[PDB]
Amino acid sequence: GSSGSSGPPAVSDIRVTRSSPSSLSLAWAVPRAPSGAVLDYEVKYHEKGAEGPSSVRFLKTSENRAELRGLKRGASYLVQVRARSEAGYGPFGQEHHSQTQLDSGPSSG
Repeated sequence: GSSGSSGPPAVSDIRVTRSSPSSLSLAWAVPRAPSGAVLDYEVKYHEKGAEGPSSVRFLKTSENRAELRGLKRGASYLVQVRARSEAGYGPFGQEHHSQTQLDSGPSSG
């Protein structure tokens, strides 16, 4: 184990509901912090083929859910949700990939 943690545990079980072509709502499961409790969260989403600090966007939310807007439907997007605690900014949870599918009537079988 690492002596002296920086923040909360890397957000996990990140489910995405209410999908959309020009928007993507994200929601994680209130993770257990090694101290006190979580405060806010950050969502970093940047196309899967760009460079530069500006290219990537940032979203500050005080909840465990966010609603992204204006996005390139279909184009893969690497989103990362991190939690912030009294200690400090925690490590970005395990990479998260959306579906942003384009189908209408999916066959289950």
